[PDB]
Amino acid sequence: SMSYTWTGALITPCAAEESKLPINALSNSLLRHHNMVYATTSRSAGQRQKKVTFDRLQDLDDHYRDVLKEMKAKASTVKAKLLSVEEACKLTPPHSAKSKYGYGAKDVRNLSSRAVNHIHSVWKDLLEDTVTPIDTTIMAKNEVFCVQPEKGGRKPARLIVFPDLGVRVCEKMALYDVVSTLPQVVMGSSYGFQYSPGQRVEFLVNTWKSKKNPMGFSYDTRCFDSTVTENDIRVEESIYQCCDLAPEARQAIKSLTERLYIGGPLTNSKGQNCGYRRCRASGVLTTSCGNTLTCYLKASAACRAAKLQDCTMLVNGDDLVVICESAGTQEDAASLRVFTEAMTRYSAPPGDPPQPEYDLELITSCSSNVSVAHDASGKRVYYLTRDPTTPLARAAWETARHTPVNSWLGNIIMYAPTLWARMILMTHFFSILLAQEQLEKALDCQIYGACYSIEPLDLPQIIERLHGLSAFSLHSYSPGEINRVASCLRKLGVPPLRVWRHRARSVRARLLSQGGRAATCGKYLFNWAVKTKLKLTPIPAASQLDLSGWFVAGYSGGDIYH
Ligand SMILES: CCc1cc(CC[C@]2(C3CCCC3)CC(O)=C(Cc3nc4nc(C)cc(C)n4n3)C(=O)O2)cc(CC)n1
Repeated sequence: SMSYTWTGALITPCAAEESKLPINALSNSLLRHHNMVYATTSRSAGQRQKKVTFDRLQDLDDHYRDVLKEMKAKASTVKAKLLSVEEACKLTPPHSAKSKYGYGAKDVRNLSSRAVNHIHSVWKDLLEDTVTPIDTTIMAKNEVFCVQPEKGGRKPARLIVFPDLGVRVCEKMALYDVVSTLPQVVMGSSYGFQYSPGQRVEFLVNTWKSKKNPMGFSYDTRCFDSTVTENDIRVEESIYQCCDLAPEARQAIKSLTERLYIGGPLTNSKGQNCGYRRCRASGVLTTSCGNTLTCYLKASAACRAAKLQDCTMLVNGDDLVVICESAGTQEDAASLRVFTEAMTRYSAPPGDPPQPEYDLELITSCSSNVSVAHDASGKRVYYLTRDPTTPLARAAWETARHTPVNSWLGNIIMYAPTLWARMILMTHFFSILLAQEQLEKALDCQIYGACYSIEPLDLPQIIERLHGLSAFSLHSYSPGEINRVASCLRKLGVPPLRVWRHRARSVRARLLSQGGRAATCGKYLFNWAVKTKLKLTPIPAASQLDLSGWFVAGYSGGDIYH
């Protein structure tokens, strides 16, 4: 069936959309080639519509059925519970889209009577009606990128499809516990969202080392959400139903599947019918879990079809990497074509075709790779990094323009051991926070799709707890990593190391001069910049720090605030 059908009504904005990075003295000090940075807007929604609209063909074989049986068996060991209306209300982000029924996210978090009474009504109706399609809104994502002259053209806006606020609270009630618990039980060590960046590195390295002649590849499904069929969504539901659930949870999950997850009508911001969806909704609670399970199922079965030798998967939504034993270069290339043939058969045809990699460092998964540096003792050590272009482009935008969720703070947290986050992101943003006297202001950021309020001054103990003390003393980064960063700096017109070190020394001295938590930021975050390194010792606040709840599950599109 077609992933979408369209009426002709436009995907509309409801406010101004800015497409060009503004000229701003603060962002210019970070990167001067502002014309390389752009944001997606509703003006390219039609381009995206064309790309995501296609007919899906799917055939299922024994390998698929076998894997599915195994998955269901593990799922049958899971017990999940309903959230109360209050517990669900409290998971709603403060800036979550307001209801069309006369209330907003503040009213939900405040447990206002209008909000809470409406949520109750929505739930009752889910129980009473398991057929009528639930309305969704479709909007164009506004996201920031750098131009890629080599790829030929710019990225069009992604589309987000989401039901009303009251429905979203109901999804939490029925499914938050399931989507939080089930993926790891079903997929075990292959479920990527259980890992911090350090733990993902450890898994990838240990997995690579476990093969005699390792080969790895990432598999890029073309528009994954669009490839998800009604069968797939019903298969997902059948896995959820393997859990030990309360009778009302079972009914709510069935109703949500029939009326929301399988498909339904699409309404623009102006209330006009834009069309109909028969694929994954990008903005529901089950998007991440659903995609992860389905990607895992198809890939696992495809591994068996291609006769890949000792294949280990790492899956995060639609993002997939496979590490296995090489059978030789020609044999590996052929195997990857069979794997791709099988994925296609299962309705996950490829974007870029997979290519075998024999150096773990060159495998990009979840837009990131393993790299090497040295700690203070000189020990060669592994850490997670990525190409810094998108992080820097977004940091420039977020410097010039106030944004709901910043990405720069999440990037500092996740990529704290990297040379680019330390050299550029920490230096830039602490300089800004100093100037504005906003070091003390908590900021919203995202980790694995979930929103968190984080205090910049707590960054030293967060980083220690997450990455270890070595994060403040890594050095001797790989030539490839250094070169990748230097290329990006030239491309974006970012200042060189000499300038960031001078900036960092000044930021550091100011921080130290202020005392308290500010001084601890100066000492630990910027120790790299000074000639005479201080001895960094364990931060007491770090040993009372529980960050495990940050790396439980993915929630991208799922409207979660922790
Ligand atoms: C693309 C810009 C660039 C960056 C770098 C990395 C420089 C830098 C990073 C910048 C941020 C965090 C650290 C700074 C920096 O000063 C060093 C040098 C260093 N720091 C140490 N610390 C200890 C304990 C022990 C040793 C031997 N070193 N050696 C580094 O390796 O990395 C190197 C180069 C090539 C010179 N170019």
